[PDB]
Amino acid sequence: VLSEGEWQLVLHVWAKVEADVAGHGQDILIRLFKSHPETLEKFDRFKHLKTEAEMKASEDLKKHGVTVLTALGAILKKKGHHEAELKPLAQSHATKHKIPIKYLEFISEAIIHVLHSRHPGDFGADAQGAMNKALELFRKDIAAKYKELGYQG
Ligand code: HEM
Repeated sequence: VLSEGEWQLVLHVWAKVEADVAGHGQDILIRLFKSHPETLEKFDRFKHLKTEAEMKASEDLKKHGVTVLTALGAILKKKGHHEAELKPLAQSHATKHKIPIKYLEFISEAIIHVLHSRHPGDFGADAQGAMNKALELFRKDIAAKYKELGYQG
């Protein structure tokens, strides 16, 4: 369980993300695909992209990054009360996309890396610790929902 003060560190950096959600989404997905190339294989829509330049030029990937970060932002704004938001996302990612918990750890690492690079004004050690706690809570709750849904994760 996060404290209110931890939630405020999360939401304070997220407000900066929201100045340019599309650019942040590009950076985060590219970082994920570069650090853990196996994750790109999960995306039938994107797995043909060969280089960072093609990723950056892909209008479809940009759109998808907006979708992902807007969904995550709506979860974070719930400050842990995210049961309704998690249901549909857990179901699609367990049953259709088949995204293991290890890959949600990889995107969490990519989010942290980009925030650390872009926002050292709002992403010092305490803020990063709060964000990590929020992402760990998200992954814990997704893992619980995956088990309910029948997916090992
Ligand atoms: C912060 C974590 C994540 C969030 C909030 C998120 C959110 C979303 C949303 C909102 C969608 C569209 C609606 C849906 O299908 O549920 C989506 C689609 C998808 N996600 Fe995620 N996602 C996350 C992590 C991941 C990871 C780590 C992978 C793969 C390694 C992944 C793979 C996919 C795939 C394959 C699709 C379908 C894309 C398409 O063809 O349209 N997601 N995600």
